[PDB]
Amino acid sequence: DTNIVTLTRFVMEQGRKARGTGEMTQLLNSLCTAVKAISTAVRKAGIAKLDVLSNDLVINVLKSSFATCVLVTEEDKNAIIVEPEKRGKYVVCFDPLDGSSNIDCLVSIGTIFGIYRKNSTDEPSEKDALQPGRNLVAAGYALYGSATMLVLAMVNGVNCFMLDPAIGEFILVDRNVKIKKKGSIYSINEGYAKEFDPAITEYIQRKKFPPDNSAPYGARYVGSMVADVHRTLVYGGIFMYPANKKSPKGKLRLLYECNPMAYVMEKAGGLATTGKEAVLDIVPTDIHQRAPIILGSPEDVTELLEIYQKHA
Amino acid sequence: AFDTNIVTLTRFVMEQGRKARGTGEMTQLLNSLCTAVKAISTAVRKAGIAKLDVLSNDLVINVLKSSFATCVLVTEEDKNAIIVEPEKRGKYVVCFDPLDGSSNIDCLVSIGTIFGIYRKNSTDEPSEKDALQPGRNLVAAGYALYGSATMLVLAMVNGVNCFMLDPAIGEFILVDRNVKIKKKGSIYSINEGYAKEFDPAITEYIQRKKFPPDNSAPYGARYVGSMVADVHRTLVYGGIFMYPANKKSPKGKLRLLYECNPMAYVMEKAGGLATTGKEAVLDIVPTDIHQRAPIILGSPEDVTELLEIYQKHA
Amino acid sequence: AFDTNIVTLTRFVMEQGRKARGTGEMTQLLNSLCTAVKAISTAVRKAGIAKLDVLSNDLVINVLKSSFATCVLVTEEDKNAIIVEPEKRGKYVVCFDPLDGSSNIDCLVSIGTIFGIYRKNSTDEPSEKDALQPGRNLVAAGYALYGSATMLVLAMVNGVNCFMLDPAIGEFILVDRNVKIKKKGSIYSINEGYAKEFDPAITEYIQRKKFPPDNSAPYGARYVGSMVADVHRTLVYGGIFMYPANKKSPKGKLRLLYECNPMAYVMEKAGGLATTGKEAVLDIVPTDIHQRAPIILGSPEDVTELLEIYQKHA
Amino acid sequence: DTNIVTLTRFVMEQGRKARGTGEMTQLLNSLCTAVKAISTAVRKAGIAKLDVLSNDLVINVLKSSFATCVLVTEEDKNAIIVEPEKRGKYVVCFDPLDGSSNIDCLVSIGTIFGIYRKNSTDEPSEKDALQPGRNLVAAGYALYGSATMLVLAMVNGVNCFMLDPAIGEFILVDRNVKIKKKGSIYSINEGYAKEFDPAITEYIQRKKFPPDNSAPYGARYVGSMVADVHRTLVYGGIFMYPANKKSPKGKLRLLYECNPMAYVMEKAGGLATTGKEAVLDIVPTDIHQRAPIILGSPEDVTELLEIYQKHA
Ligand SMILES: O=P(O)(O)OC[C@@H]1O[C@H](COP(=O)(O)O)[C@@H](O)[C@@H]1O
Ligand SMILES: O=P(O)(O)OC[C@@H]1O[C@H](COP(=O)(O)O)[C@@H](O)[C@@H]1O
Ligand SMILES: O=P(O)(O)OC[C@@H]1O[C@H](COP(=O)(O)O)[C@@H](O)[C@@H]1O
Ligand SMILES: O=P(O)(O)OC[C@@H]1O[C@H](COP(=O)(O)O)[C@@H](O)[C@@H]1O
Ligand SMILES: [Zn+2]
Ligand SMILES: [Zn+2]
Ligand SMILES: [Zn+2]
Ligand SMILES: [Zn+2]
Ligand SMILES: [Zn+2]
Ligand SMILES: [Zn+2]
Ligand SMILES: [Zn+2]
Ligand SMILES: [Zn+2]
Repeated sequence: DTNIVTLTRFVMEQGRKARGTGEMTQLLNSLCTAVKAISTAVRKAGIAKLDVLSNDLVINVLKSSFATCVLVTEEDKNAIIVEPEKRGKYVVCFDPLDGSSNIDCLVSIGTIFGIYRKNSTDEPSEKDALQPGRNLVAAGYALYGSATMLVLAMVNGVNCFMLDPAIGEFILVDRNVKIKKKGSIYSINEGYAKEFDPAITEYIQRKKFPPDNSAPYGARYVGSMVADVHRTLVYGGIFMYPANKKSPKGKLRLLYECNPMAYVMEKAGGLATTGKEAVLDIVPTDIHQRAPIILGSPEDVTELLEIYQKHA
Repeated sequence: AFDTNIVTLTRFVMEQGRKARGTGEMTQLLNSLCTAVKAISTAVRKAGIAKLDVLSNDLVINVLKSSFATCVLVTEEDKNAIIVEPEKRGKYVVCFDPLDGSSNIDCLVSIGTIFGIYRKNSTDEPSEKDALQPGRNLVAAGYALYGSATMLVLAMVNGVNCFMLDPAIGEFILVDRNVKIKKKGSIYSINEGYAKEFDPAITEYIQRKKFPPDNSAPYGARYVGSMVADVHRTLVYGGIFMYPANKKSPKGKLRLLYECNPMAYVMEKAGGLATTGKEAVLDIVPTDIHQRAPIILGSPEDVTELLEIYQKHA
Repeated sequence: AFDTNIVTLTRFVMEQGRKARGTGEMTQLLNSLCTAVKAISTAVRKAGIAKLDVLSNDLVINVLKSSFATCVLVTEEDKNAIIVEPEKRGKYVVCFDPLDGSSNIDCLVSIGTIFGIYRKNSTDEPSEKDALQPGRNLVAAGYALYGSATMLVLAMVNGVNCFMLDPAIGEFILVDRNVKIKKKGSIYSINEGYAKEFDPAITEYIQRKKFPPDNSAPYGARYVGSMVADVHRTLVYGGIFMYPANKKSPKGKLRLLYECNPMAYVMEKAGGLATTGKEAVLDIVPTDIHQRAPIILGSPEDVTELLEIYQKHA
Repeated sequence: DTNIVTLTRFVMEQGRKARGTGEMTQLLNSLCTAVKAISTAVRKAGIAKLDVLSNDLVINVLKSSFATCVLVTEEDKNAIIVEPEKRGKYVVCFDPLDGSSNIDCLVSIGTIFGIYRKNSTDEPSEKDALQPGRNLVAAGYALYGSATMLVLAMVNGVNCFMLDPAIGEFILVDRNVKIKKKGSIYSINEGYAKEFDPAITEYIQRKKFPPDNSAPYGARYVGSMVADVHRTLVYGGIFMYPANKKSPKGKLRLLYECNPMAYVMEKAGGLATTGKEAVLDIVPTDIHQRAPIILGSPEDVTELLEIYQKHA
């Protein structure tokens, strides 16, 4: 196509508008070089581990960006402070590879990240990451499945880019995504049904055998956060992964799994709560703390929310 | 990278066609299915920067024919079996759904091409009828998976072998020889949306996995909602994937012929007796080319634990 | 994009192996050469972000063998012809240089795999000797070109067909059927660095192209310096490509057997009598598996204009 | 490789050093999106024209760069003035596809370009392009052959990048290229031998039968500027395309064929002249004017230069 709208052309132009520096574009642009290289590596996984390559690659591409200064990773005890020569204004929390275990089974998997603006004057620190999900600038995810695709969420909107493998570029394909209001799918790992605190099980039964003599919802759980959420985004529905007994505080870590998806959901018009408060409104204390999460088409989450405040 | 000695499926299955003198008719056929399988996957990867199931079907028909190894073909998305227009004939019946879950692409869920292949027992004319051999007289079955990778798993009589498309050269090279599914698992796989309609044998089965009666580990659940997704996970890692029957689809949704069946041969040939509930899926003399028939498959002990309940409530 | 009906060389040549009952042994063989040809090209494209000729040879040997269509193989970069280690036997002699101009990569010039294939006239044992059939008893010859595209041109007995690697699916699909070279051209192609050593027949030939005696157009010159470059340009557009003999290489540089020869069959089968100067290159009973023999090829009239001078200075 | 040095990472960092804007990086980066897309299109040319796609694509990618303001093309009568909303400080003269005719024959072909800095205060104009080749900021070429490869020439050096097709990124492979001093190859279209003005023919014979009882040079002419020059660069040698009688002013247009290669040659330590003056020192009057050119390993060009001033 002689006028393809890459991610870079899309980013740079909204950047043109904030009358800023060009760092987000450097950051995003470098980030996508990690994504292509990981997409490529997941598509030949096992022609002869991974998540450590995956982590190295994204830390390196982000350091060279000349735009970060604290990078928080799934795979690292402590957060990373970018040499002064390479610092810039962003904090990126990311899980490089989420659900790495799944590659054997051939499950769709992904990278997830969120970018905070360091607003403070002192030395880069763990504290610059301990900012509420509400404050995020940009957040999104990279998905590796039949097609590699990037949903990027910024203050103006949610957009899906798709990697064209011929030209190694991400092309803008669906614009200004908004979710279906109520939907027909519930997603939860039902093997913990003996654990689902009584709000959930209610809604589970209430949807399977709908006592309103309605069509039951279908259920789906691919078991890789990213495919479950992407699906919830496009076809509408609800995904849930709440505080159960193996996992009393949810499983999904906050700064890099729960707050990006959340941010993406609300920008798209979905909601995402814990059933006790908003995922994005939490004030993190630990960079690696976890969350119960429930996100998806607003009425369904509103439905499960009635039940949470109709059971205490 | 840059390897001098790689077992490409053509080279692989050919080391099978000649040592056992089984003409390598298998080859030509398969080779062509590899060109279709690949071409479809390219398209699915650029999917939304460019139906499909239709064009996918037409391309599989069309390439198959020219492999000179067919006489009968059966699709999901087709009428009476196609009898090969006649010059390009040979001995096989390929029955297949080229794009399983053809909706699911747009939600970026993984989808596949299945195939069942038979050899012609009739020395009469190709008639749609010939398609209708039952399971256990199948020469080769497998699938292709358009996922994070394009994996074709082939199950012939000696065993199931998984394969993977190396995009850099366009070959399905080999990564798992004589695949054997595990003996017992931790996954039950079923669409529990339909929990009203579920026959009390499966409801017991679910209740024993979820809540184990003997106080142990709950079986974790997992249902992608693509038939080819759920079998592969269930194959390589091991589980009970169950699309039984229920009022909403009273004799299953899965068109036995090229779905429950091709899968099942891949299942049993690695340790997985795929049942209906009453009869095993391969012994069911095929009544119609799109005749449907319910299916619970997977690794041996999980099947069994349900068949006991099946045997105790009828 | 997304085409339901594409003539992949396997499908193509197979529509040739069965209508003429010529066992499709041709196929298996070729198909395997396609997997080598491709794999090498991937590597050349990432060349300098990763010898080669060696590994290229080993991979071509190794894939060939498993096509079950060989008994004798001859390389540039090899000793006595390899006799196939014996289980994988069949009827053909493939003689080939896998990486022609193997230096030229680093200057990013285009390079290729040639091949000559024969069928075994001996009902005795595979002996290196069997390799040694002359040109005119060749069953199929062609080359592959690692250029801006990977183009394999195949010349069998019915004609030359050019092919092109669609990287998106890994097939050499077809773009030029029954290729015929032009009758006369505007290109003379020779390494005039060596203008000292040039035998007075070629020096006349050059002087008639450069300066046309009859006051007309100077023949434009073009010499890539890769044998596979110079033939393709000379084939599709038409010219006289001449690596004659001279003191520095007294009976040519091009190892007749798998170079001047495989090219020449592709030449004559599209209108191009490739000569030595004295005998035509296909009639020369092959004295040794790397026996060299000079070559002037191309379209008919240009060859002729030189053979007259060849016929008038001896 | 978990720390690949892309072109962007290389550019951006030398840009870090001029304490500038980031526009060259935008320009180069956008330019490479044209190159990938053209490489891809040349590699499937004829599975069923081109240079018009090729031109459109590069003009569009350059307009969106937010860094040009005059773009001069092989395929356009008049130069192009970039809408004010999208102007920035660079002038890029480019031939998008050089030797397009050749694709049938399967010849290695390429894009060529040169980037001037508009120094003046008034409205962008044709005159901002009429600047001596000596003034160029950056220049280089993209080559499409067995591998697609970008040689980029900037004030600090000549570097070869190579496109990795897996990840769609250009990787820095040979650094700070310098040519061999004298070399063994002469390149000229000898079919014009009845036209070669007496300096050339001398040197032609002087090299073929070397009267110094020396080894003759080999000759090569692929007939696509770009493959000939790339080869001259790496293996050393000389390429020549002088004023002949069909073409009394050379054939190769100045601003986009002769001055980029020239610039690349000298930065690499080669020379390039007309045999009457330096190619880069010419003051163009026409944006589309042509040149006799002779460039390559210094001694060889010095050799042919003796002869030019030993024959008048
Ligand atoms: O390493 P990750 O990113 O946490 O990957 C596994 C994750 O953990 C979840 C699994 O949770 P359950 O098995 O408890 O449902 C998946 O959905 C997520 O991808
Ligand atoms: O619609 P197709 O192409 O036949 O494939 C979809 C299949 O049909 C099933 C849908 O059934 P539920 O969503 O009711 O479980 C999926 O599980 C299978 O993949
Ligand atoms: O060295 P190889 O691999 O045999 O291939 C190079 C060939 O050898 C010739 C070299 O001869 P000159 O450079 O002397 O013309 C080339 O024209 C041919 O491609
Ligand atoms: O359209 P372009 O860029 O000018 O392409 C043809 C060019 O013109 C030259 C041909 O000149 P001669 O045929 O006169 O040698 C080639 O080397 C160049 O690529
Ligand atoms: Zn993870
Ligand atoms: Zn995670
Ligand atoms: Zn289907
Ligand atoms: Zn189906
Ligand atoms: Zn060689
Ligand atoms: Zn050779
Ligand atoms: Zn041009
Ligand atoms: Zn030009």
